[PDB]
Amino acid sequence: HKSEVAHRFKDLGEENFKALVLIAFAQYLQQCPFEDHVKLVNEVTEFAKTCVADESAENCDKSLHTLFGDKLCTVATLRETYGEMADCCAKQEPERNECFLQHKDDNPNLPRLVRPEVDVMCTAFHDNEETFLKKYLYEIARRHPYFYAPELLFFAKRYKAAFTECCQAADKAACLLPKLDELRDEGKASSAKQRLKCASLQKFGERAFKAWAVARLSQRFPKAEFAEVSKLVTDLTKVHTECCHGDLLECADDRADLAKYICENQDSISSKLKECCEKPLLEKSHCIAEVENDEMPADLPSLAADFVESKDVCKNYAEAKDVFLGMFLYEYARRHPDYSVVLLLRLAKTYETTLEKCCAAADPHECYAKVFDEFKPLVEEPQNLIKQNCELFEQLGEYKFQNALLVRYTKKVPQVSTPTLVEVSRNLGKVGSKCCKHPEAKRMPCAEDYLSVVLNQLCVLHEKTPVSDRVTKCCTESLVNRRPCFSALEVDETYVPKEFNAETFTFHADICTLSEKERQIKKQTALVELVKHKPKATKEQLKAVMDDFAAFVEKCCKADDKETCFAEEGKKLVAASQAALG
Ligand SMILES: CCCCCCCCCCCCCC(=O)O
Repeated sequence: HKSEVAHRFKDLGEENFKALVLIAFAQYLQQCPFEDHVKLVNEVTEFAKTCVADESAENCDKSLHTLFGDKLCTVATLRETYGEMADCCAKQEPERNECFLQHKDDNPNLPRLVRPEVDVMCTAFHDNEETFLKKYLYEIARRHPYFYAPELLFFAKRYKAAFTECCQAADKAACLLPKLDELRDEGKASSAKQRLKCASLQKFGERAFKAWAVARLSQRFPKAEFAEVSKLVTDLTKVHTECCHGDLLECADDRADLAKYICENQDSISSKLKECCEKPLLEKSHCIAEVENDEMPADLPSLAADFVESKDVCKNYAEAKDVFLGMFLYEYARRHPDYSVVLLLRLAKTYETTLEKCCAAADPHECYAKVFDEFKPLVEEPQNLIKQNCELFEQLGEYKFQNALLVRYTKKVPQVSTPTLVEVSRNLGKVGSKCCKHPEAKRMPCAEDYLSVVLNQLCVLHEKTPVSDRVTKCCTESLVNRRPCFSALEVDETYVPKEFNAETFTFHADICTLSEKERQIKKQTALVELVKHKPKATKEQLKAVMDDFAAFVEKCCKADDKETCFAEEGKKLVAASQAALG
């Protein structure tokens, strides 16, 4: 148009426009007070309304990157507060904006946000709901500057819907609390994934990312033709690159665009994209991204026909090595919405490797007619791991299950910090509960979704505090082997047991008055320490000690002289145990 601002205003809306400006300035000027941003937002919104009235109004012709940078350079305490960043204001536009993205601190040292009391929250939500949510929106935003604004705005409304529904119920706490935990864990998962995708695109590069996107895209759109999938996979990769770079506008438009292309060419991609294409500008992308698979043609020929038999495979392969392989992926992927993307990539690689060691022999045709037989083992390893673990998750509850992992992993890498083995083994227990609830078909894709963030979160720690050469060998290894590596770790025999520290096994009557979360963490923490002390204890020996302890807790948090029962009955447990574990 004549005006970028007036244009954004009209199709975004006054409400969303204001929330986004706020979030935007918060991701850039992370040290200025809330009251300071609320003034800029008003300043900018009063301006946008000026252009909607007259596109010709002075400055309305400026580009959003220019108007934005211009306002940023209006902060007088910029040089003092941010210093080096104020230097950016001396460069003109192409450079300036590039300079800001640069001096943007990813994880700034601000205090951990504490969750106030449900009643104080609900009350703040009553007197002034907008400033209540705008303040926390501001707090979240400044702490996660690379978080996609529109997505942040999406969470905001789910938060308002919980305070609207829960602050009205008699049992507020029983209402509000489980949602805030859900929302919190969902936004944290959503954030790690984004930081995780940008990390891959960096380490391994385009090829690997494209391969990945092909299998995922063709899994969702099993009907779309390889031409469309190729198209999208290419446009997609262009998007992640720009969004990763952290430029909000260049990333928002790129997503809007591809969403439009996908909606216009809808009938050529998926049948389950209806609703998403009927939603507004600021939701189309997020909708489609979280969309469901389409029913596969099921009029599908087969794969051993075009990739194992048909001589002229090496012919079609040498002509264009990747498109052929991409054709394998697209073909194999769309026929298996139940395989994890990495499993699919694990197969395409196997195929690639075989094609390279057979198209260079006398009779190729009879060299690669055993490949599909080689897919068998690669497929069953993760399949068998699922049942096995989902079966055990039923035999015991979530809590009893996490204890099994605790004992299992502490034995693999005992060198790892106890508070780390506990958290890690806790999240895993959750991945098992969130996924084992699903039927066979949707299991593998689920586990991969979760395991991927957990396994990375766990690696980033070894990134700062290396402990084992092993855990470090899988963390560095390619993402397609970054999981089968951990499944392969064996009990450490080199490890030399720790020495008794009664304090680690001294439980004062505190536990009796602690929430489930605390009773467990306390018990689990000793469990790890127990295995670290006696790493050769059978699953039997160990079950015993855990038994004589389950009872103990009762006998002393259900009896009239708490504290004496912990000192007297305690010495009997340690004594007995010390000798049971011999
Ligand atoms: C040296 C041996 C001292 C004995 C230490 C006992 C530690 C066992 C903690 C296991 C907690 C199991 C959880 C539960 O029973 O609910």
